[PDB]
Amino acid sequence: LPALKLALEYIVPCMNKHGICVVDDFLGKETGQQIGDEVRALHDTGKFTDGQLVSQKSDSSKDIRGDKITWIEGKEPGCETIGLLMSSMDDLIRHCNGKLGSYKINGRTKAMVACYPGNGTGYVRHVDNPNGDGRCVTCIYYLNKDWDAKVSGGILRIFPEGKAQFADIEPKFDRLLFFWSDRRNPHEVQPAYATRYAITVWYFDADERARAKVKY
Ligand SMILES: O=C(O)CNC(=O)c1ncc2c(I)cccc2c1O
Ligand SMILES: [Fe+2]
Repeated sequence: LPALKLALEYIVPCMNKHGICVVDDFLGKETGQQIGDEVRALHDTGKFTDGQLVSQKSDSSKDIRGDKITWIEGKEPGCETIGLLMSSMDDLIRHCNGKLGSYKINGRTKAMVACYPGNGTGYVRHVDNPNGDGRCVTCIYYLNKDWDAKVSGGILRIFPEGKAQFADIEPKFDRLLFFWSDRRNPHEVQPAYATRYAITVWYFDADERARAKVKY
């Protein structure tokens, strides 16, 4: 339970060895459900974008859109538990600093709340930071209660380094995931056939971000 124990006994060794780390039952049912209620309220009050344009070849009404997003700072009214999650992620990273590779984390992005609408859209294979923009660690929190991939799809498939086999991660309720943001972890989201929510924050390495400024 103690953030420092989780960090030192699991996250750090797992990340340095696999570059990926999954933590289940991170905040508990109560808090996880509260975060779910907050994200759902954001959706129901129209705070999300309409979704990534998947197919344009169509004509306005025929357009297909995918993942919808909304940026959350964490202090907005109705988003405080999301803020609590962010602070909890920050706490783990703080306890890991100086131990995640040779990176020195000194900041992060706001939270990106994503919603795959369940219309069969996913996210194409990609690398979060392929050009050295400063991001070294991707942190994702999932909040989909009773998610069954064999039925609803939406698996996050990561292809670690240049190894043959890949890793499938179900977007399970109260699951926390960390992985290196660079080319070591290309990944994709398989088609989702039910509403799928995730909250992502990216952590910056001090040196990479300092020189990224000279790239604009
Ligand atoms: O949701 C997951 O399990 C994994 N998603 C992603 O990798 C992922 N990566 C980058 C993203 C961007 I630049 C913008 C919207 C959504 C998004 C994503 O959803
Ligand atoms: Fe990604």
